[PDB]
Amino acid sequence: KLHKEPATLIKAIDGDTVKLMYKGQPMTFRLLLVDTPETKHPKKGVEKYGPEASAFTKKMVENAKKIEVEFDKGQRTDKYGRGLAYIYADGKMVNEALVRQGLAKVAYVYNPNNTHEQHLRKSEAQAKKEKLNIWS
Repeated sequence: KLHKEPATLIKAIDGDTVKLMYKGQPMTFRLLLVDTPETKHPKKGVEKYGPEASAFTKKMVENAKKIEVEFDKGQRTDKYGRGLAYIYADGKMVNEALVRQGLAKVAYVYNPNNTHEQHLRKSEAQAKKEKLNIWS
């Protein structure tokens, strides 16, 4: 079973990436299962809804009383050294919140880190249906 652990916000970096203090260790965390428009995307640069998805994540974590990380059951860091987790802001999952606002798409998943994939696909379908932001 998955469990949430405490972390401390250091700095939000993008819509899908935040830097946290985890177990006395400064780390960059990549949000599991979501692809958000980017402001600092390798080739494309600043994509549409990038600043929005970025401001949303930032607001959500910065105004939180408690930040928690929940690792899935597969590997916990990607090839770039980024922790792969579901991030919770005062009990609300940032990953799902972005998808629900149409500020993110559910990422292509196959590997063992897929526990909340269905839940996210449900929020994305709702967001699409409501024609929100990315889906407008």
